[PDB]
Amino acid sequence: EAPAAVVTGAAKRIGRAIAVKLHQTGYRVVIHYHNSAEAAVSLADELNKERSNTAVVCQADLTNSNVLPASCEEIINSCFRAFGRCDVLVNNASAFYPTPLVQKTVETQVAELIGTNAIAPFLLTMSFAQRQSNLSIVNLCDAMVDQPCMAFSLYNMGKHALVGLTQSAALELAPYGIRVNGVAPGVSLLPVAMGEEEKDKWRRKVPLGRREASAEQIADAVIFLVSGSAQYITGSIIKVDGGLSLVHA
Amino acid sequence: APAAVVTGAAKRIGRAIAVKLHQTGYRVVIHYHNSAEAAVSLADELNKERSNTAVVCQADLTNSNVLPASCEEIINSCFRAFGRCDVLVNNASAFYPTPLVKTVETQVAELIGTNAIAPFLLTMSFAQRQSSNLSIVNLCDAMVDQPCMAFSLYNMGKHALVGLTQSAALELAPYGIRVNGVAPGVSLLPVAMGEEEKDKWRRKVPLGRREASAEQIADAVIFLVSGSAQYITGSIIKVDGGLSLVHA
Amino acid sequence: EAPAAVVTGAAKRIGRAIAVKLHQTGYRVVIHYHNSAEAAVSLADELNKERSNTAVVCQADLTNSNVLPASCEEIINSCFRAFGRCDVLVNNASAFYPTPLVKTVETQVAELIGTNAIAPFLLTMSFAQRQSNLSIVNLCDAMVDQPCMAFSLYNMGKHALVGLTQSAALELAPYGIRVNGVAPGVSLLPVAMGEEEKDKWRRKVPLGRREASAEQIADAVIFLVSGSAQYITGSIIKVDGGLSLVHA
Amino acid sequence: EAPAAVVTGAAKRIGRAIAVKLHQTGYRVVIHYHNSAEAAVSLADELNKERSNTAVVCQADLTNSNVLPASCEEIINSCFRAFGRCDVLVNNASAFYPTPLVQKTVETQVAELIGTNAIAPFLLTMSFAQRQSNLSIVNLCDAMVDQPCMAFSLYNMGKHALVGLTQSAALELAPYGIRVNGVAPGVSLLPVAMGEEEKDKWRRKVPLGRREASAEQIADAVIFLVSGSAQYITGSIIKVDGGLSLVHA
Ligand SMILES: NC(=O)c1ccc[n+]([C@@H]2O[C@H](COP(=O)([O-])OP(=O)(O)OC[C@H]3O[C@@H](n4cnc5c(N)ncnc54)[C@H](OP(=O)(O)O)[C@@H]3O)[C@@H](O)[C@H]2O)c1
Ligand SMILES: NC(=O)c1ccc[n+]([C@@H]2O[C@H](COP(=O)([O-])OP(=O)(O)OC[C@H]3O[C@@H](n4cnc5c(N)ncnc54)[C@H](OP(=O)(O)O)[C@@H]3O)[C@@H](O)[C@H]2O)c1
Ligand SMILES: NC(=O)c1ccc[n+]([C@@H]2O[C@H](COP(=O)([O-])OP(=O)(O)OC[C@H]3O[C@@H](n4cnc5c(N)ncnc54)[C@H](OP(=O)(O)O)[C@@H]3O)[C@@H](O)[C@H]2O)c1
Ligand SMILES: NC(=O)c1ccc[n+]([C@@H]2O[C@H](COP(=O)([O-])OP(=O)(O)OC[C@H]3O[C@@H](n4cnc5c(N)ncnc54)[C@H](OP(=O)(O)O)[C@@H]3O)[C@@H](O)[C@H]2O)c1
Ligand SMILES: CC1(C)N=C(N)N=C(N)N1c1ccc(Cl)c(Cl)c1
Ligand SMILES: CC1(C)N=C(N)N=C(N)N1c1ccc(Cl)c(Cl)c1
Ligand SMILES: CC1(C)N=C(N)N=C(N)N1c1ccc(Cl)c(Cl)c1
Ligand SMILES: CC1(C)N=C(N)N=C(N)N1c1ccc(Cl)c(Cl)c1
Repeated sequence: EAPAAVVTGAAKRIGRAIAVKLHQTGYRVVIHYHNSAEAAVSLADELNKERSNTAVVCQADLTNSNVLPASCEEIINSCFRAFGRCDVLVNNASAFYPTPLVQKTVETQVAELIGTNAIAPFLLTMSFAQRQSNLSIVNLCDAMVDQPCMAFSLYNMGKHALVGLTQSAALELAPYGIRVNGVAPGVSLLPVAMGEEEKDKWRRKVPLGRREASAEQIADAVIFLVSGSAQYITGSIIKVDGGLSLVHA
Repeated sequence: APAAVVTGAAKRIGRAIAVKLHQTGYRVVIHYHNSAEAAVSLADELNKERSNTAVVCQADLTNSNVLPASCEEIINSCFRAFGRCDVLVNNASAFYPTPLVKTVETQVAELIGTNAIAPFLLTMSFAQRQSSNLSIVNLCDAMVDQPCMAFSLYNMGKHALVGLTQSAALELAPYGIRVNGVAPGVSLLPVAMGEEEKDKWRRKVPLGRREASAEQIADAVIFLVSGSAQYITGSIIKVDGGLSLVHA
Repeated sequence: EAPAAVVTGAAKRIGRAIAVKLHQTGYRVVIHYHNSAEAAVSLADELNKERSNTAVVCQADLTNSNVLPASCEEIINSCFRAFGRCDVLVNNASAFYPTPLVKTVETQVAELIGTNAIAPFLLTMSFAQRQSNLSIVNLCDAMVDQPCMAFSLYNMGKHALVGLTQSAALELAPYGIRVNGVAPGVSLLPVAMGEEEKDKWRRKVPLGRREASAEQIADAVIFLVSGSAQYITGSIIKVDGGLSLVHA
Repeated sequence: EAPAAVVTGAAKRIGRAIAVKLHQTGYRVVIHYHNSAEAAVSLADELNKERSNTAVVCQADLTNSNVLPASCEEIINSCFRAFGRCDVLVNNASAFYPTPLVQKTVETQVAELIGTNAIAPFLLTMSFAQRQSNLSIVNLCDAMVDQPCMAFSLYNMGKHALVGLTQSAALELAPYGIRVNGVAPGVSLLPVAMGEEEKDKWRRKVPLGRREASAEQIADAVIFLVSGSAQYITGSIIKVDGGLSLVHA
């Protein structure tokens, strides 16, 4: 009787915070992960301790390939196998690294950056829709998509395609009662790899508070979009960026 | 308890907004221009729920030499009644055609004054008077880039209000004041509009083929003023059932 | 006969460059000015010496007031009086100064919203009413969505001018009048800016770390009025050397 | 001393008009094609009759695959081999067909729609920049990207990704003096098969003239962007759509 959600890349960081807050709201969750098996299992353990049989894990690589459609079908199928329904998909998983235009193969970079950020969402969307009373999809977009980081072409291309998907799917799935929306963080949890001085450089650019968003702040916007308070919203992308996208060079 | 000002609050969307903030625990100032009876009826409904948590304030928001003083008075009414003003919702709006091919300058004063200049002056007054969670929410329009034909001045006004939203979000962020917008598509249709005409619009909406309840607009407002939106500023949330996505 | 154009604010800087390039393309021009009488007359003399009877001046304050509609009518009528026709309108004149949220404010509203938005609207109404390759070009701002802090009213004006561009393109398309915009980023820097502050801006521009020349801005105007843009309406061409793509 | 340009999908329609107008402007051209060899050769022969040794053809499938990077390198290399320089790249080739979310494999659809519309442009852009004065790239985008055709999600995703490329590449290449811009048609040349009654349905929606753009009208915008008159323009997309994108439902 409790609705169920799939969250991709949910073992750590923003996707973990989304899975936790959906579970706190009443959802049963599928915690998708690729490499972070220990974190995924530990989160499912923590959730199930709170309410038994309310969390499962599902491992998959969301790089594009000729098997990606089956992997995405398997993710959605894992939700139906565990819970008998699938009410919400959150497309959160994402690869991010530089792809300079001027001096892994480039075809691997294309498969990873465009696959994870764009093609996997599209196939997860297809599978979600095909397998189908408050259904909705939330794509994690990027508030800085029109002011991109230099040398991040392929990532930027994938995030723009994800906006395209959010709009196209919102239009096509509306007659089935499925809403499709986005949440677009600016700087939220910074990369684990990034040094302290660079982290502080980013934090100082943010108008509202000179700090990054917490993962929970991003999750809060996802919660709103899946809620009954958003039943007329589809095709919308909510920036959660403390004003960063409004700041000129 | 926090306190909110809602302009144009006597009817329709603004009334739904004031009702929902009140339900969330806000004390409210119900601003009205011509709708005194309706404003007082709403304040009566609210104060019967919790005594002395709603007051009314009359003002014309047409631009003129006295609009700054009227806008300062609206904000002051909140501080006098409640001792604080945490939320401003700029909801009041005039809407009618202004074909390119009332004098045109009265049309300017009404369309650009209610939809843009009054919000600007209320924003300045709200900011100047300042655990708190301060925010402004501007009622925008989801169809701003696919405008209704012969509605130039209305559309100009709504574009100006997007500019205010962004400029104010940036300038007031250091003060902890967030500024955001909600952009309805087809919501409560204009009383005048004929029945067949309304139904024409409803059929174009992807989500359900009907207009948004005022309550659906209010729900987005309530989110943006909430602690669940504390990192959000300069954002405009469309609440249009997908209508802006639909090509000609 | 040669076609004729009106350029507002055409005495100096970008508006002069536009008028010169339209003249070089074969147009007869009305050089609108407000305060810059010596500059306007000097430019008109230069153009008339190149080709007799092809430039006149027209003085007008474009601040909003109850007489602005008549002033806008008069500018358009000056072109028909001098040249028998008016093919192109370029809305270039603009006021720009800070209006912090924390002259009277109503004067600031009349000047910044008047010159940047209402006078373009009324000139557009007058141009259309008085009516082949007819078009209007509005000088917009590439940084509208990433505004300078404390410039709310200027940003509101330039957003309203985007609305006008789109609403007018839609409404005037059946009359064969095209309406487009050109959006500079950093072009001619303000005369009063010191070199150190000018270099701060230059260093932000990806394409050559320099501001646009006035001629570069005029080239885009010339394209949009030309027969090579005969299907373009409602479009705003950024001419900003990539500045709008640069994150904080 | 004449500059040279590559135009992809140049044998017919818009790409053909672009190649013709570039040639008229004084450019030597590489006419890329995939299936339309007779038309490509016929255009090259016409152009060479106008001025000898000013046009060559280059065949390539721009579907994404292991070999697509080498193909795109070869297209750029063809221009340097023929003409000793490559000044202008126009990414015009595009696949277009529906990909409904609800009921070719779907991964073939991904490789064709996302490869032609986005990945090939990226790889061509990489190859163009690596091999390097008025250097510029022009991407043929779509004015209706934010009000998409129902059941065209992958096409829409590909065209949004191309906007991202246009912006990301403008920023990254601006230090090399390479400008990157787009031209976004609305309704231009209608599909060959389409009945007049359906073509008329589209034409009647366009505010400016109730007609589609000619190919030559699209080409005139490309010619402006590559010209000395656009030397400060980069990262810009010029809609050429007769007001169609301003029309509400
Ligand atoms: N953090 C920010 O400031 C920020 C800013 C803008 C946008 N966003 C967007 O918000 C979302 C959450 O951001 P985040 O920083 O939490 O993300 P993240 O830590 O960089 O990545 C989220 C997860 O994506 C999964 N992932 C990566 N490559 C994968 C592949 N080939 N197959 C399957 N899964 C893969 C990883 O799972 P495993 O660990 O299980 O391998 C990873 O933990 C992302 O879509 C991001 O682009 C975030
Ligand atoms: N309804 C929709 O479908 C829709 C669609 C798009 C955008 N919106 C936006 O959403 C907001 C609410 O829409 P709505 O349909 O509820 O609005 P509405 O009924 O047209 O008007 C709201 C109130 O604004 C006040 N107002 C009008 N002119 C005024 C003036 N000169 N001075 C002071 N107040 C004045 C009136 O209050 P009094 O009655 O007291 O005179 C009016 O009741 C507006 O900003 C509108 O532009 C609504
Ligand atoms: N320069 C840039 O970098 C840049 C950047 C973004 C946008 N723009 C836009 O491009 C356009 C040209 O810019 P610019 O720097 O050449 O402009 P500008 O020098 O600041 O102003 C152009 C003219 O506007 C006229 N003007 C000012 N107030 C007026 C009033 N109350 N009534 C009538 N005319 C008035 C003045 O004419 P008189 O001298 O005759 O009084 C002035 O010469 C403007 O629309 C501007 O906003 C420019
Ligand atoms: N026509 C319009 O109304 C319109 C509207 C919006 C946007 N646009 C954009 O404008 C551009 C030109 O439009 P158009 O109507 O002239 O295009 P089109 O005729 O549909 O296609 C252009 C050419 O693309 C090449 N192409 C298709 N699949 C390919 C593949 N797998 N590998 C290599 N090349 C391939 C084909 O070349 P071969 O014939 O040699 O196989 C075809 O002749 C396109 O980017 C299009 O998306 C056009
Ligand atoms: C965290 C990281 C890498 N994860 C993904 N998948 N996508 C991003 N956009 N990320 C990012 C990248 C750069 C910055 Cl400065 C910040 Cl705050 C975050
Ligand atoms: C409600 C009305 C008139 N009131 C204002 N102030 N602003 C609008 N945009 N309005 C509107 C106008 C047209 C339509 Cl079709 C619909 Cl649903 C609503
Ligand atoms: C030149 C100036 C003032 N003139 C007007 N009317 N409008 C602008 N936008 N202008 C501007 C303002 C700031 C900068 Cl940094 C730069 Cl380069 C230019
Ligand atoms: C010509 C076609 C198919 N070719 C490509 N590559 N891309 C498009 N956008 N095309 C299109 C599609 C639909 C319409 Cl209505 C019109 Cl005018 C044109």
